[PDB]
Amino acid sequence: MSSLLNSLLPEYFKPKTNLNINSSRVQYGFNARIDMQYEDDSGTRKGSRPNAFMSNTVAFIGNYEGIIVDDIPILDTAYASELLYKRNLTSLFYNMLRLYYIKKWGSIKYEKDAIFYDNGHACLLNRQLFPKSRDASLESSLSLPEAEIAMLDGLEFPEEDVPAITCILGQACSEFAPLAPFSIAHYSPQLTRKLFVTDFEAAYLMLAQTLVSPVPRTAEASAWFINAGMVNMPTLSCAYPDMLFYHSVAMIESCYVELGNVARVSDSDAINKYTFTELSVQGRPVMNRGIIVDLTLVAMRTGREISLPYPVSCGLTRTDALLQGTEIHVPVVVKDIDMPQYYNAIDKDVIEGQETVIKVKQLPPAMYPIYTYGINTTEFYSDHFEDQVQVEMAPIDNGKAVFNDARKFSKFMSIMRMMGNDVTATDLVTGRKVSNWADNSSGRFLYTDVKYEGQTAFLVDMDTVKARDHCWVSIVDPNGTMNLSYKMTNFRAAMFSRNKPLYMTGAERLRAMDETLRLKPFKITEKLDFRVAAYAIP
Amino acid sequence: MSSLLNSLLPEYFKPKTNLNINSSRVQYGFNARIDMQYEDDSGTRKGSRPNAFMSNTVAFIGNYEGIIVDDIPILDGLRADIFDTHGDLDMGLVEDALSKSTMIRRNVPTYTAYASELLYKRNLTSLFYNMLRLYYIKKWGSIKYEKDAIFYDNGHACLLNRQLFPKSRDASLESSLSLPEAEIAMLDPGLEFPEEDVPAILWHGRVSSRATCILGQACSEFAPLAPFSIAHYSPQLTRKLFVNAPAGIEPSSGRYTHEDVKDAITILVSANQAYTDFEAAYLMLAQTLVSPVPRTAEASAWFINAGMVNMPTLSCANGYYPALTNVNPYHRLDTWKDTLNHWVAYPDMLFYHSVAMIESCYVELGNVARVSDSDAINKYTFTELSVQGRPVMNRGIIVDLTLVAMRTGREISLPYPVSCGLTRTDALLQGTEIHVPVVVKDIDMPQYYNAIDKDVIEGQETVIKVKQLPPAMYPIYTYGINTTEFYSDHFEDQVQVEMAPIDNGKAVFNDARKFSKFMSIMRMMGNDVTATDLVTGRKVSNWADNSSGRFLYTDVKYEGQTAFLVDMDTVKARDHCWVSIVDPNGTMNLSYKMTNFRAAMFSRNKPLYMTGGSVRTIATGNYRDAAERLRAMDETLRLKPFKITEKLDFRVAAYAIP
Repeated sequence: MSSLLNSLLPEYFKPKTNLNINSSRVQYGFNARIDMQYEDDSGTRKGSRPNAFMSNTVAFIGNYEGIIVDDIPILDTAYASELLYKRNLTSLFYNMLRLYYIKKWGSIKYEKDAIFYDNGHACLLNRQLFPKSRDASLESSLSLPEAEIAMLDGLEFPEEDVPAITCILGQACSEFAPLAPFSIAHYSPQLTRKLFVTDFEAAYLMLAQTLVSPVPRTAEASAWFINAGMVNMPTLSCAYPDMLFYHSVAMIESCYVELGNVARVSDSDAINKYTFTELSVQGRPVMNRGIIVDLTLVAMRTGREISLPYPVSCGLTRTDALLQGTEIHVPVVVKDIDMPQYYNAIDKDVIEGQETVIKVKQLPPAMYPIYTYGINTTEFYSDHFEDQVQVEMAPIDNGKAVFNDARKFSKFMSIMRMMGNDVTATDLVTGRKVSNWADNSSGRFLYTDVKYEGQTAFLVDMDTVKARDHCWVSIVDPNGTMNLSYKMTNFRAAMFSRNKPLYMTGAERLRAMDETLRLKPFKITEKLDFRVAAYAIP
Repeated sequence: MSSLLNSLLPEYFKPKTNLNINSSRVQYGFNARIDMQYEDDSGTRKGSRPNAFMSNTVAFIGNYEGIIVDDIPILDGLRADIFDTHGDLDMGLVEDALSKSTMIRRNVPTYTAYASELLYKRNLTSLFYNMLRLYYIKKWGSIKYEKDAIFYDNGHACLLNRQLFPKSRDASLESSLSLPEAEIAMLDPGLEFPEEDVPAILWHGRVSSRATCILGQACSEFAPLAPFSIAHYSPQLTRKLFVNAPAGIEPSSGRYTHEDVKDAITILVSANQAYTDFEAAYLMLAQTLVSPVPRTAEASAWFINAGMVNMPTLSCANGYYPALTNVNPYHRLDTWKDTLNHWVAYPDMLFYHSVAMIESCYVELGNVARVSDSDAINKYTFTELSVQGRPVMNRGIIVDLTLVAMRTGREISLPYPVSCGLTRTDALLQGTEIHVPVVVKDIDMPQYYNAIDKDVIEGQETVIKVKQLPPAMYPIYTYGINTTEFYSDHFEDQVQVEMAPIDNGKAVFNDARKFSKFMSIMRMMGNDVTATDLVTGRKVSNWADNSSGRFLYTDVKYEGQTAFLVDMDTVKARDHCWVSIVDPNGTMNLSYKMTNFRAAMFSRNKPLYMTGGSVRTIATGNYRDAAERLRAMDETLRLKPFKITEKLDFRVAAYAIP
């Protein structure tokens, strides 16, 4: 559905036809201009950040598995009556589209002993997260066999379990058995053995989910991509190409941003992680799985009613790591000796080179809003164009300021980050050090960087406030009530690949509203807690 | 359907009966008067071509291959009593009808049991199709096909008949086929149980000595030597054919003329009551009679791989049940005999109906190939939304009739949703590169064409890579009835190229639309312009055709960014009856006007004239008013007298009327 996914892109950005991708990693963002204005009891200070780059990172690596399931027929004598109620060519077009992009971008290298995430304290290699893998190019990954394409001559009885519609059709129907973990070369079962000689729209949306996978914002956000997500491919029965990259990035961003909020919803409300899809959908699908889950999250993001002609339930299901009451064991590598102080590690004493495991209870946000920046602003992300943040500074006793409240602590470290001051605080309950400079790519502070669900009080170190990036606005000693008023203008999209700039080249409405799928949006209603999110009907 | 194919012909076109075709190539078109004008700051330069010939070359060659498929039964012909209110064979009235007939009493119970299967075997389209091809093979039998002949030539690239059609020996159309005869046995009325998988037909009186030879050859394999359009490959329809004729079948004569095939068809349709079957066969042949010679060298991608013809299996069970066919048949539409009556009167009119259909299709497939897949009505799903019936499979005539509906902009209605004939949209739906062979003439070829080699000596066999399919025909019969801005087939048109004196003749066209109109109108004025793309570095020439004399944007042979540098001091006068651009300064304004239209046809570089009587628009009413009249003049020989009258001379006699 082109017109749907085309709407998600920002109004200022209009991409060109061709895009020569020559790597397994692409940064995308914008170069904005920030005009900050500071006021406190000491006096006033005015500055301006001339060029600030806010970006996510997306890759072509994601462990997926295919299952053949029975879905609804797309309707767009004895034998005909049995066959017409199972007609679906979506699975055939899906494989034909994957073969197109394997040949086009068939020079992408996957190295086994490469980095996946790297902050400075911890590190994840591609040996971990993807065992049973070797070093191979994308063209060298698959060695597809060929199914028998026979000619249908007068034959009176249709042979059962064979559809009726050379090298491309032969390989499209065959089994996919990859060596390197690639997004568009994932394991798929055999469609058919023989093949005698709106369905495309389903396959187009189904590939937009799979094509690219997010590189995690922090080390804790690797918990999403441990367990292999299942791709529901329908059973095969019948009786501007490069623009897909931008539509795919737009879709997976919208899903992984909104799951950041759904994860924080308490399991004692009307709309919760279990019963959010069922309340949203207003059709009759086979099961609330695949695309229905993803398009529900896009509706919640944009805040508009999305509509498909047929209630199709085919594609990747992401909400698997979310729907289980168990802490997830992310395997990590120790780079600095002081790692156990920051991350919730099993072994409290470690050495540089040791392979340990960290515990993740609540799933943090995997991506920050970039394309969907300021279309609807929540208090959690605080992705405003114009905003006036007001916070009251705690009394500095010796060289330490106690922040008992949770909301005030979030606003304080959010200001000091925009000014460009690397502040480090100690959580009193756990006894672990939090830092506002957690993510370098996106220049903002989320409350999930604390890495402790529940209630606590923070002891901020005001003496050891380092000066990483200093504009004229930037001050070290706050006094009384802190007011910061910033304005964002002059947005321009920029893409980076392999640490260099990647440039773009080239009569009556018979309603019939009974069978059609409709997805209703939910609006976030902020409340006093700030740690908990809550949904309501608009 | 004679009616819908008749409306496609232009208003000025007044056709006659006979057309004496004596070659395998015809240039149909029209003569128009073009009043061109070139306005500039210096002054205006007027021109006028009184006879401007816009033509589309059409040949009698084209690779096709027949396959026998299963299609719906056509129920028009059977008596109206056995049918129910809804319109399906109510079995129970069939048993009643067979009982009250002149049938053998011991056969009634065994024949009634078989009726459930055999009565739904009614499709004679395959037989009529082959018998129509035999008519035209014997009529236009003297046309020749040479092996080492020029299929296409534009000066730069040449394409021979050896390249497209291998396994091809040079021979005349008459000497191409050597048809073996199938057995025509006589049906014994006292047969115990009907033999299914063997069709039995009806006949009026005695099967003549020549009718045996025609039916024998019609139900046989076509194995041609030369690749002719009306003598393409067809499988064996049947091995044996029963004929329920009480008067015995005479043995095969061996020889027959084209007039004897018309005699065979008229008896077969009348006896079997199969007029809707003939209408299907008429539309099938209309597609696959003539194929278009490609407009450009790179427009040969349509005719590389052989397009499959869908011939429905020969199945008829009228011979076993003579009682069920009578003088009161069941028919859906009242105008169900119009297609046969038109063919019997004017056989040669099919040539004009054929070119009208292929010109309508290949024009629309031109501007269908230039739409992105990400759209509602696109390459794959343009047939499904248009069709409002229940055909078995969207192929054959359904795909060709829906393209005609888009061209004319009207609603086409058929009585039965039959899916038989040629399927054209084959190379389009594949959506891959096609490798057309070419023999080079000049040495500077691969700058213009997207060739595989960059340096090629003259007389070398190379390959051109065609990605997007260019239009194979230009609209001529459908000129300015449903106009689009791509073809730009207007009566009046103008273009404004804006230049300043500071620029020394050099103009850059940022817009793609007005670049197309400038290059096209300059060719009417007889000027050889050669533009060069600034981004890529390729070259395009407006002189890329010798038939229509227009420039379509698909002649660039590349989709990219638009920056065409045209140097206006290298413009060369090529043709006669031309306006001169000696040295332009300031803003240029080109314009033309087409005023009158006269139908013209060419063959062997000579005028081909239409002869015979004046063709009329035959209606159902025009014959049945003479049936209403009946010639009701009582057939009584009333002789009236003449009174002799005497005058001055008296030697000579003079008779008066009263």
